[PDB]
Amino acid sequence: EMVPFPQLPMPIENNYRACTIPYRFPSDDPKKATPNEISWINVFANSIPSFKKRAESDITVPDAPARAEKFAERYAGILEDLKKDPESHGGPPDGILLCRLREQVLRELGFRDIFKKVKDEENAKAISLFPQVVSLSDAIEDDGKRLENLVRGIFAGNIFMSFLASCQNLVPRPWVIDDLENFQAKWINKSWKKAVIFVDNSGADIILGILPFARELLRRGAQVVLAANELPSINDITCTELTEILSQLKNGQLLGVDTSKLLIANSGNDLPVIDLSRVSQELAYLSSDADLVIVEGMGRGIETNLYAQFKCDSLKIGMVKHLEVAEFLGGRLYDCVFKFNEV
Ligand SMILES: [Mg+2]
Ligand SMILES: [Mg+2]
Repeated sequence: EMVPFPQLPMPIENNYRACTIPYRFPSDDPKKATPNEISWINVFANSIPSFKKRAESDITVPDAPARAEKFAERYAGILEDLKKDPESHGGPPDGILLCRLREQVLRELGFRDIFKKVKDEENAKAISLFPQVVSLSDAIEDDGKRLENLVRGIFAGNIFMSFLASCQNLVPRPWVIDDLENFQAKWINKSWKKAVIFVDNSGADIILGILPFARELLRRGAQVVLAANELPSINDITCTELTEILSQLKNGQLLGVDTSKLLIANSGNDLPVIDLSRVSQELAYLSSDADLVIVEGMGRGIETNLYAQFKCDSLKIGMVKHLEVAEFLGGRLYDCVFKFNEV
């Protein structure tokens, strides 16, 4: 069904490990949850009120409020189970498991996209601003400063008073991981011809952060594949929705830029993080000749994949939105990670 992402060096066995932050070592007592496990279980438990509120007002679901209560109860219980017995529910837990358990409880109860209304609203608002935001980057004369502005836009989108205001209020550099000078140096040779980008959120993120950047790549002669979730997870953009957005924004051009080398791919993913050892054949086919792999957002690029080694150049770019993640990295809440590995 699924296959390894082609830019992972083979053998991936005993080399690729998706999850970045370990919670347990083999020598730890197997019958007692560890401190990191308790910490991270608590992160997920602390998400329950927001997910319950969103679920309960999902009017597309009959008797959403009762179902949302059952979600909050069932997921809270699974999490307390894991604190008492790390081997329960398919543990010991890692970030992928905790994410997946949350999605399963919701989906079993018949929820399919509790964020759909808000996603649609945020996409609509962003689409109205696309020409304005793109104009501002197009106005910048120097190609390297333009890149920097687009990179700041990716970070701002990944948190978003306005999107453009947020571009100007990022934490000051140096960033916690700051490889932008190196990346800019290579970008100005125009040496990349095949970019693959694992996208994250709907709304400003995909439309005002990612898409202008993608457009700049196209303009500089690169092919760009945008890889998105198959299934809804939180407010993350799915392949289906991104196809609709592109149709909406497009002489089939994006503000005078041809999109014949812009491809939208279903990654096969259904979480807010990603295990790159299991991606769709569609994506594997479209990524078999990639020479830049970009992984966006804290879930896909930081909590997973931050230290993943690729056969080609790779960039992990995202804003830090968990204190526990900031702690792990020795950075600030809202710190920016721009981690670039050449060769
Ligand atoms: Mg997201
Ligand atoms: Mg997460």
